[PDB]
Amino acid sequence: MTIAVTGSIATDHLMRFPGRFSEQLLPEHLHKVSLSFLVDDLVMHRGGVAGNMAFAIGVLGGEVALVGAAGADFADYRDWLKARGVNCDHVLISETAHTARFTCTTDVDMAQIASFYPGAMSEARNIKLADVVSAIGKPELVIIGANDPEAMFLHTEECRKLGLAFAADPSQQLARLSGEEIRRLVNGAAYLFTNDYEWDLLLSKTGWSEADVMAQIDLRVTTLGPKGVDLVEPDGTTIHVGVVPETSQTDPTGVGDAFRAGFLTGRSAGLGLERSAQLGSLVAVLVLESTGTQEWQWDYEAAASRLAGAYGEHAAAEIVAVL
Amino acid sequence: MTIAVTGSIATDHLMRFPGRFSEQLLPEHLHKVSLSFLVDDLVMHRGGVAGNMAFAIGVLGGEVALVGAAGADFADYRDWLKARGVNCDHVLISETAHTARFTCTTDVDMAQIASFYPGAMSEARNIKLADVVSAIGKPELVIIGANDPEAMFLHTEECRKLGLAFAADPSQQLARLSGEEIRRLVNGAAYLFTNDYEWDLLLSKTGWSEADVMAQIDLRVTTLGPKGVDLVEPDGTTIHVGVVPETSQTDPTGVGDAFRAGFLTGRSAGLGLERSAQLGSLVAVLVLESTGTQEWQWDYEAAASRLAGAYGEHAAAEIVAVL
Ligand SMILES: Nc1ncnc2c1ncn2[C@@H]1O[C@H](COP(=O)(O)OP(=O)(O)OP(O)(O)=S)[C@@H](O)[C@H]1O
Ligand SMILES: Nc1ncnc2c1ncn2[C@@H]1O[C@H](COP(=O)(O)OP(=O)(O)OP(O)(O)=S)[C@@H](O)[C@H]1O
Ligand code: NA
Ligand code: NA
Repeated sequence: MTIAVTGSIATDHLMRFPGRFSEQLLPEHLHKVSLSFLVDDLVMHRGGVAGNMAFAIGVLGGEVALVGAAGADFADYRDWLKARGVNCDHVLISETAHTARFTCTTDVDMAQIASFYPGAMSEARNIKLADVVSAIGKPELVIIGANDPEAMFLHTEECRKLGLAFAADPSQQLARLSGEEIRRLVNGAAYLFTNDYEWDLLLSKTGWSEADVMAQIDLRVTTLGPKGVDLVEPDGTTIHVGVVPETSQTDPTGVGDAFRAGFLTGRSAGLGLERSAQLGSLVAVLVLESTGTQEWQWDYEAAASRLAGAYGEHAAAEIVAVL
Repeated sequence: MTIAVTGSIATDHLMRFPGRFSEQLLPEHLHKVSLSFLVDDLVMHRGGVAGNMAFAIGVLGGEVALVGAAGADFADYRDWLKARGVNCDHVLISETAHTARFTCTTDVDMAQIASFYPGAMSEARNIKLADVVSAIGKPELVIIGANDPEAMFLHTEECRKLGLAFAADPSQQLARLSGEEIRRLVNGAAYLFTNDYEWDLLLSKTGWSEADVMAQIDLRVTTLGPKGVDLVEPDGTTIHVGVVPETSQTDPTGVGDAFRAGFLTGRSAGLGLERSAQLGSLVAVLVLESTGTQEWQWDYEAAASRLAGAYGEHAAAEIVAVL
């Protein structure tokens, strides 16, 4: 039943400046700035695409192993994930580098100053999926999430060699990879996940037609924001599922990851394509409506009720029957 | 024998950008910047003036209690200090705020973008020194380090009420406090510590003469950078001690704190003024020569040797006799 989730593990450190950055950005000092901002809030969110996906699968009660690279400062995050049933045995802990980190300071005018530190993520290229197989047997599915790029290639190649089904889930790496690199991530995938902007980017960079892609994969999953999700099979069957209506948009971060987790959890639990997309749509809206990416709650009763509103009582009952 | 060290507890998170900030600071977007820097190094240093001083006193084998406010993220820092003999029982742990943090990103041209987050430091005003006294009896000395400003006043006032000797150690808060506020921190001090710029600032903001200050305190300690330290008593005795010559200046951060720790450790161990200043000068140079503020080692043999080079074998023997 085990899904192995590969990809980035990171935290976001968000700081608020009550002033305006522009007050310190006069031309006299742009050649060598020395900016200092007294900030009045610091929020830390657990993230990375693999952390987000593993967290969600765990919360939903799926069998899941997180496979990525982090630093010694990962310990409290490990305990957090382990509390939700995530197997973290195969998280590579760097001896020298800290866990990847996004830091962002935002002022009162919503100007931002941001950095990204890859840290230990770069060591994901040293993880061998064979070591996972030795400990837990062959995963039912390996998710190839956004990561150290070399690690994405090596993991995908190892999946093919070892006969492991994989999901191509390159998300924000599509912009950075060459057309050939993207083809190499997609050939033979059990699933391809993207949003609709990324789907178009994929076709233009690779030079593939849609038919060429569908000759390579078992299922295309293309998210459409508020317009739902398209699922396309290589036989020409298409399924479209609408969203669960939201009651707020407190933070859109992590929504794609959440969709994927819910969908794949549904598939692993034996649900059909429509029902799995419905489940993914619920998890996605819970993440949309909450701060950060792993700060949402899972309430069986509220899930059943909300699913029934969006998709009818019959569909809701079919879905919660497996949770 | 117990020194209670009040003041800031913080960490420094330092990130390196291999590029130039100026490349993203064209006039077209200064009104609402969205800067993004891919950084390639992150170094975290344990600090705060009270943390630095307590660490040093502990390493030297003194009896010391750290009294300041931090967040739940203080745990690994607690264990670090406890390993060196620091009593952390009276560190107030915030339920909502993180430990104070300085974050700084530096580019290849040594331009910097920095923030300071006070966090839990602001809750130091809720610490009661009476609670320390109840647990450990009256400290021999309470250091009033740079801190939440209200906490500095409240701690000093509590010392007078409770009959506890205190060291006025306002350092970088002198620039921010009013002349009256500074007088209120200094009246009745057993010790006043500053550097020489701060000594002049103190006299000009307060309107005191040197004689007026010396009528208020038992000892003035004024550090002079590479020119050593002056110690002045209210009877008109003055002692000047030169530095221990350095072999590098890898990082000047934390040097004042280190001097204070070594000096006060010497005083608590029964050393005279000259010898205590000699000990403080050694600890100061060890911190000057090391990255960060608590990343230096303590080697009894190398200390004796280095002290003898600077001050002669007799003085070196008198000093290490108490370590
Ligand atoms: N406004 C919305 N209301 C309800 N559901 C939504 C909304 N936006 C997105 N979703 C659900 O979230 C899924 C993924 O959203 P997308 O916006 O296509 O993902 P994405 O671009 O990868 O988002 P990020 O970058 O992870 S926030 C959709 O297929 C929907 O099921
Ligand atoms: N270049 C040096 N060589 C040897 N010892 C030094 C040197 N600079 C400082 N010291 C010692 O460090 C003590 C304190 O240094 P100062 O520079 O006066 O302190 P400060 O201005 O509080 O420094 P910071 O801000 O804590 S780095 C001096 O009294 C010396 O004993
Ligand atoms: Na969110
Ligand atoms: Na230093």
